[PDB]
Amino acid sequence: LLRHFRDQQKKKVLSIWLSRRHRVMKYLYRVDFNLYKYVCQQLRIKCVRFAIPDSRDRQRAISPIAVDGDRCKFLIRQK
RNA sequence: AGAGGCUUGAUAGUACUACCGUAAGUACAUAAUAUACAGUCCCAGCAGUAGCGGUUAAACUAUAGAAGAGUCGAGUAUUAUCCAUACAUACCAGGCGUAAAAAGCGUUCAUCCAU
Repeated sequence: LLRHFRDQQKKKVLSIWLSRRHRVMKYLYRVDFNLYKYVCQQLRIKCVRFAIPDSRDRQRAISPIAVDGDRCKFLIRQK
């Protein structure tokens, strides 16, 4: 997407993968907790636990875009 | 008529707790009618969504118009009020083709649903 900016059709495809990966973490967290922490350290992915339902407020809800905060420093938050 | 207020053009099934065809104010006296008739004639009026009134229609006024043809009755009737009678106030018990009603196409939060 950086080199090609007129390809608006693939913009919708990226969202599908981002949401799909989020659901994977939820399932793996309940079946194996020790393994969930080990995989995050190797890939340097922000580990997040799923123990309570997420609130409806956007100022404190989860954000699948900023999952890889360590690897990406320009897609964390804004005003 | 021991006694008054309504209707007198069509339309309305006119209430239901016992009895549920298992019986007479049954017959004589004791049988009749009002879509007969009178006044005005798009003028005066009545009425209920629909309407009538010009040449005379049971639709307007009038019952010494005949001991009024009817329903109530010591009351009757108009307006007003509510969850306004299945105009279903819609779980029981209405919809989303043409008729009033499905967001331009899609991934996500919460809730609900699933084997």
